[PDB]
Amino acid sequence: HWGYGKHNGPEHWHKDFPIAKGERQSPVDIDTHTAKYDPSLKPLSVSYDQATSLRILNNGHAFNVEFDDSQDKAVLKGGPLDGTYRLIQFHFHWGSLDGQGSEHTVDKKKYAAELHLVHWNTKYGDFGKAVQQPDGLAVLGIFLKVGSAKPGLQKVVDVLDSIKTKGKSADFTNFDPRGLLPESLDYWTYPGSLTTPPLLECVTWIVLKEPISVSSEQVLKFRKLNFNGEGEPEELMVDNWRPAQPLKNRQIKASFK
Ligand SMILES: CC1(C)OB(c2ccc(NS(N)(=O)=O)cc2)OC1(C)C
Ligand SMILES: [Zn+2]
Repeated sequence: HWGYGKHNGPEHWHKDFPIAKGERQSPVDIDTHTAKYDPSLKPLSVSYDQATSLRILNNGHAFNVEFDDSQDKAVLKGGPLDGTYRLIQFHFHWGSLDGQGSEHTVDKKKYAAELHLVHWNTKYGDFGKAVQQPDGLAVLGIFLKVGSAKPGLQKVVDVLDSIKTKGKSADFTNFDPRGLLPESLDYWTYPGSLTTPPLLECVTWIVLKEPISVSSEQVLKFRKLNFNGEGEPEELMVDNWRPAQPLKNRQIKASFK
């Protein structure tokens, strides 16, 4: 199956997922000088006060902190979005070294990692129906740089030892995602897709300009995870990021300056 290795990596995905060479694929490089301020954008609203996490899972590609989305809690709206989008899960993409790891890039700069908070448009009933629509999903992307530790990320870092291999999961309740947000909500936005197979083009990307800082120790533990399942040759879970894709006919809008 698909992965990030030499024989099943990003350059191979198009064979089983033709949309990989589509017209609105993600991620993309964000040319800050070409991005245009858009006054038509309404204030971005991130309301995670009632967010209820359920568990954390190593799916062999990354680890997902899943949330209970059966009720109107943890919602993203405003900005380029029409209606309400509900948080369903978040995960990260990171590198084998601090100099790489992010999927989106800023003026070609690669950050150490990137956090993806996934939300589905509530007008579609559920996530399954949402991914069949051009505006079914909204992913809030946040860059991670190595420096000071991010207090709010430690609970995630400490449970990773219990889900080292593919298929393992652990209870992960009462985690507050607000502890992973930077100060400013300044962002860039554009229409894109999932960055992992099936690469569906149903995503409105909202990428924050301000990255959060995490310690070398915290990201080092991310790199201790495995892509493989238990009892299999160990393949460290690193560099699970897709490189920048062609922008084609899309414009990146800025919410600031
Ligand atoms: C509800 C789940 C867990 O959510 B998802 C999913 C899959 C891939 C995904 N990648 S990304 N890098 O674009 O954020 C983001 C979300 O599909 C399902 C497996 C249906
Ligand atoms: Zn992602």
